[PDB]
Amino acid sequence: DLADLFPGFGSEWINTSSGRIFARVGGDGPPLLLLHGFPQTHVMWHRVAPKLAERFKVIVADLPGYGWSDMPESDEQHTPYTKRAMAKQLIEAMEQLGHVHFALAGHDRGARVSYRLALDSPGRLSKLAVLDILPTYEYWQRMNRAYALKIYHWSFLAQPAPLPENLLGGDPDFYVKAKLASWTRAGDLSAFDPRAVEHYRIAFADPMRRHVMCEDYRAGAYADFEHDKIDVEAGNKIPVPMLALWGASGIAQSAATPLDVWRKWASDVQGAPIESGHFLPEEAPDQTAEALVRFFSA
Amino acid sequence: DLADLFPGFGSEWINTSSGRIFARVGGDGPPLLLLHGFPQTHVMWHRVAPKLAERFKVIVADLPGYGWSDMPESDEQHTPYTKRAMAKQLIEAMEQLGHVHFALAGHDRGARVSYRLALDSPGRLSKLAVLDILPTYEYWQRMNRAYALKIYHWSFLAQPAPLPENLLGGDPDFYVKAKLASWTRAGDLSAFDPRAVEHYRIAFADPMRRHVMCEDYRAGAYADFEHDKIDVEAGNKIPVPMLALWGASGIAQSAATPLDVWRKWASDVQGAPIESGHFLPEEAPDQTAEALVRFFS
Repeated sequence: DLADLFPGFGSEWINTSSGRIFARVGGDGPPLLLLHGFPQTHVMWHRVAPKLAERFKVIVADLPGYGWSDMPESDEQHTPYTKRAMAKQLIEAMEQLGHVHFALAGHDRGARVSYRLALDSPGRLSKLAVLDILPTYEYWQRMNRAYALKIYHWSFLAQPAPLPENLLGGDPDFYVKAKLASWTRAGDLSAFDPRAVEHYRIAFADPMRRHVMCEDYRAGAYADFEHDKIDVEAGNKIPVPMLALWGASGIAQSAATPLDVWRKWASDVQGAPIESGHFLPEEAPDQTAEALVRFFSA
Repeated sequence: DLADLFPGFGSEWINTSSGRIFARVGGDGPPLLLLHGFPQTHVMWHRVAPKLAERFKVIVADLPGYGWSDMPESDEQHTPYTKRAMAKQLIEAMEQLGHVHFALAGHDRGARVSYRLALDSPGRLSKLAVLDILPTYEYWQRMNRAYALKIYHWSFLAQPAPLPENLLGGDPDFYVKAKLASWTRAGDLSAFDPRAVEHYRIAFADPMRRHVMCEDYRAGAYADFEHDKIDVEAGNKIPVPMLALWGASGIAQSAATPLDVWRKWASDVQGAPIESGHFLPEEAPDQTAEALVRFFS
């Protein structure tokens, strides 16, 4: 029993060469793809998507391997869960809808897909919004004691299988709720809709889903970093107009200033802090939706 | 149940203000305290302690909170499991045996206790051996992507309770065997005596023991780091003559060249790699035992 948090939205099973993407689709107008992160699903957008759907064709997709999207078989390089592969799959997904040029907002892992998409295929994007991330390269390059402790899961989940999978299995309900709570401003689950939490908890209860998330983070430690590094070293910048939103107490702000980081990565970036923890669309949906509406409309 | 891996060694429950320290005691001569690390107990010395007992009064102690030693309740600063507190508790324990000046060899966490003991109370140590470690400060200061992936457990086990505890509790045996195996040269359990593995597994099966280990690592990410940071930034060096041993495929060598690092921390340090993974006394007992005998003699 899982709640429908996007009333009026259709539900699309969208075929790609690497498996189906699940998406809620609502609204009309320019296509806007919304990509969730860890440890969530598309439903994390449930408070923001209705206001975006007032002006956009909003496609709220489960990342490859997440939520209800199919799980491509991974390989030794975790290729299907590299942000490059995920980006290609989502591009293919959008093409199945006739969307070859779209707006894109990603949060967390989906924001990593998003900026990698913008680096690999900038022509696909009219505008890009990333929510509470710095590029994966930057996390790994600023890796120090403080960051290692704060984003320990970047190294923990990247451990070779089945070490994180076995440990996650030790208490999956606790773990997913722990991540959700610990990354909010409040430090508990009160910022979330309980029915959304149920979606995340059921997704996290599936061992195969958890393995995918580890594959995502293994990619994030290896191929994703290597891909980002190539762009840093080649000076490749995102040419799409982009909005960087970060929580005042989110993952990205401490020990940086995300805008001055993203300016290294994008030619044309606007940014603003949102009074929120990591889960901007759920902890501060009105502020997040307003900034997204404003940035994507004109 | 558990095998006696120190035939002829006595068993001692040493009372301290912070709880009883369990120790096997054997041999005769100058007192030598041997300290294990994570996720082990005093029995990791069972292949080298006999050789050392031919020359020394060998005291093979479970760290405070580990093995059969008592588990002082921790606090928000993980105080009893900081290496400073553990060192003071083991000094107390040794004082109970009349050992106010002793040799000390530590491995892993026990080596962290050991060099902290040497910085805090060098007058207690005749000589010091640390096995396959760098100072806790050095691990954190060299915590880049490569090293954060290699010793992820430094950050994972330091997460606020009960996160590591809850994950470890689902299958404790998997984790302790995964850790023992992953840090060996071979990457399996072949280097360990199966009876020793059983000691480690049994210790790890106790949720309170696991909590203690997480407290140890939490201290390692915080108070221990802060204490080290004070010393390195004050230029405080271990004055006790010391031996740094590391495995060629152990943990210490990954962060940096161990002897170069230890010379920043110790005024009188010699060093030798041993062809071993992290678990020198068990993967390379003869080489370790010979290095320890040579140094302490």
